[PDB]
Amino acid sequence: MNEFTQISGYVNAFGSQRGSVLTVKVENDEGWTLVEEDFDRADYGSDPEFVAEVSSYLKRNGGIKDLTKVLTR
Repeated sequence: MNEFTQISGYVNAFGSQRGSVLTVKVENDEGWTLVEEDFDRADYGSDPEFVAEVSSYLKRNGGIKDLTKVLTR
């Protein structure tokens, strides 16, 4: 059911979907998932909210946009 899929436009972030709720993780160049979050759409009031908040969260948590930066805040 759950299947991590690499997110287009991030260093190595994967969004594994699991029945409405999405697992949005961020991996470094080291292949290590630096942080990982799960977001169920029942938390939000809209899908756009969700997709915005979701990819923006992993972004703010470790997801570097297409550029791949080994930084780690």
